[PDB]
Amino acid sequence: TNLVAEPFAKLEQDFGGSIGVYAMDTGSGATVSYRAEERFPLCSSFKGFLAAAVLARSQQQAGLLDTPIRYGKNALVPWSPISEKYLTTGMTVAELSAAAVQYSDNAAANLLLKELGGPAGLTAFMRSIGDTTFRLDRWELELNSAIPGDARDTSSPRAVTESLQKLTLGSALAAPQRQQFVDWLKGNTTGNHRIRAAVPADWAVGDKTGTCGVYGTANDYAVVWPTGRAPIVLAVYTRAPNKDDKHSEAVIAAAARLALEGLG
Ligand SMILES: *C(=O)/C=C/N[C@@H](C(=O)O)[C@](C)(C(=O)OCC(N)=O)[SH](O)O
Repeated sequence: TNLVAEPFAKLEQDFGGSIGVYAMDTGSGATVSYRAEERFPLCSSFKGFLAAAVLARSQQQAGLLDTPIRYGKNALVPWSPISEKYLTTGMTVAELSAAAVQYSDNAAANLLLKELGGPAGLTAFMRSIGDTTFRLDRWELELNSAIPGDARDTSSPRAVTESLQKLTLGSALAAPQRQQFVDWLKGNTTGNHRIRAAVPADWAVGDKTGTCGVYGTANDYAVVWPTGRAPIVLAVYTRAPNKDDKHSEAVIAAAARLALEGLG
């Protein structure tokens, strides 16, 4: 029997779907795991890893992050609030990366994907840091279909957490790039009702959300700095069997609370 898992099972049953959780205390090595190795759609949460891949490239290409990109209207797609705002201005690669992470800006994400060689290029980056689970197959907006049983554009909560740890706390990026990634995540604006709602108010959090919406599919991953202690890395993903099943932010927050409670 798995007593630790029981509250998660009750939560997903009330939600009407499946919840996947993995949390790591980087100080002690303690973990909390629930469906941690099952695949869930990434949805917009891929944009955090996208920004990390761009940062990695920026290490070998002088001034890449500072480079202005003068895109046109043809680059814009729905939910591109920052890209639309700066259309008449242009944006640097750093500004596009921050917009993709902090506002889930779609045009910015597609522009950066282009720079990396598309979804296959981002997947190759993830393989290069040892993530064999992550796959991105499509661009915005198509990658958000979240069809049950479709492995396209998916990862697992465990692989997401492991990769997030390597990029934000480990050595996958050079230190100034690691710090930029953390700072972008810390400035996210879309996650106030997810992992952030589960964390004591005095603890710093960097996160990236995803919300396919269809098939009850939404998620969040985060690095959490409890004031005195080593950081925690965690991922919470959901899905449900029917197209019109609603996602729930409250369920993601509740799962995150259980994960923090269950950690040593
Ligand atoms: C990331 O989680 C974004 C999810 N939904 C976005 C998107 O697809 O980028 C939209 C809000 C959306 O409508 O979902 C896609 C769709 N075809 O329905 S758009 O408006 O940016």
